[PDB]
Amino acid sequence: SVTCPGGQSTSNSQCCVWFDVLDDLQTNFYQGSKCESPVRKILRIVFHDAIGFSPALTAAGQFGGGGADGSIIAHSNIELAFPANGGLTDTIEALRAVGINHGVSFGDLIQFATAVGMSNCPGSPRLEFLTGRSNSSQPSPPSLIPGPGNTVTAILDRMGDAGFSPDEVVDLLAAHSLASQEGLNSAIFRSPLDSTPQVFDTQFYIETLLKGTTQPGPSLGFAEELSPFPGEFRMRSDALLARDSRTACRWQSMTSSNEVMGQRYRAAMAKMSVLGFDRNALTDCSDVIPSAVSNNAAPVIPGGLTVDDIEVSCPSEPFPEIATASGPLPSLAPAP
Ligand code: HEM
Ligand SMILES: *[C@@H]1O[C@H](CO)[C@@H](O[C@@H]2O[C@H](CO)[C@@H](O)[C@H](O)[C@H]2NC(C)=O)[C@H](O)[C@H]1NC(C)=O
Ligand SMILES: [C-]#N
Ligand SMILES: [Ca+2]
Ligand SMILES: [Ca+2]
Repeated sequence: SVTCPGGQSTSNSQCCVWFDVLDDLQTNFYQGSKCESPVRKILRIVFHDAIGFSPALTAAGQFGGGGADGSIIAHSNIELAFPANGGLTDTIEALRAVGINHGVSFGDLIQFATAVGMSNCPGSPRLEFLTGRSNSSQPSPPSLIPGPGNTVTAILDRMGDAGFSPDEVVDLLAAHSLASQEGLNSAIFRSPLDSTPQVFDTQFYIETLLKGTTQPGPSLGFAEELSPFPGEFRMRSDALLARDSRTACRWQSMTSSNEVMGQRYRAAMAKMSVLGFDRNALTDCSDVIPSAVSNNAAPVIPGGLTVDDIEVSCPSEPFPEIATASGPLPSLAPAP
């Protein structure tokens, strides 16, 4: 049966090359299978590559973007000049070299490096991995990536055009559970967006709902809001989507179960991975993706804050009963 050169069993012979790029990425790109900045930069890249897809531009007779086509690498010279693509150059060049060296398409490589990077982070689901996306791409049109200063209406229209419902936009944002910022407020470089930047969990949904109390840095950066405790950064779009009536009930439902969040995120990522492609024309190589270590911690409201400190915004559903922690308010270290 298809046994690959290294002796692993896979579904199709097209999956065998991916065991070599697995080894390369884990040893080199990810510095020994770690869940640090390279994983977080690849999650920004997979989103920025895939979202350059617009049915509305196509309808108006313009090129609407090829979706998850690897154009952010093949055409980095034009796409990294876009406002939302700062701080990605070094990661793009590292991925370029792996793609050229292994002979795999850039669009497939980005989806693969996302599933492999997430497997290094405790609590992650096993993402689907399909191979076969053409290596040819045209540059993404500008203005298709949502920005942190955009209103909720602007973000939902952009994401809706690409094909996501308001619920799926909230589901996709679970990736901010493994996040920090570097370019919005450089004075507090790598300030985390939740208290566990290395654990794929529910904390990001809980903590964005908390009352904004603290200014973490010397001044406020672009699209920065007050956060709940020292060291945590809060961006305006996340604060607004947590409280807006169109997204608030889904945001609240994401707070108490890591299992539900992981399933919803996996489904939304599988949809995003094939924007611009027919998934029935691709080959499934999901069995090449390893399991992540399980997260055994329960959701908690950190540092002595209680349910009275969260700004409940879903008028129909009572806030879930989440555990509290007896403690002084945390001060977060920079994400690694
Ligand atoms: C509603 C749209 C979203 C907006 C407006 C948004 C905006 C941003 C911004 C401004 C940053 C900080 C980047 C920096 O200064 O270094 C950030 C970080 C991040 N975002 Fe998003 N994001 C959104 C959705 C997503 C999605 C859907 C994903 C991917 C599945 C994603 C993954 C990440 C990750 C992992 C980071 C952390 C990067 C790092 O630590 O270096 N974001 N996002
Ligand atoms: C995918 O297409 C890109 C071109 O867009 C190819 O990238 C070039 O590859 C050659 C050698 O193979 C390098 O010297 C160039 O510097 C690369 N250019 C860019 C923009 O990266 C790539 O080889 C193609 N990959 C496959 C498997 O066909
Ligand atoms: C996130 N961009
Ligand atoms: Ca693209
Ligand atoms: Ca987290």
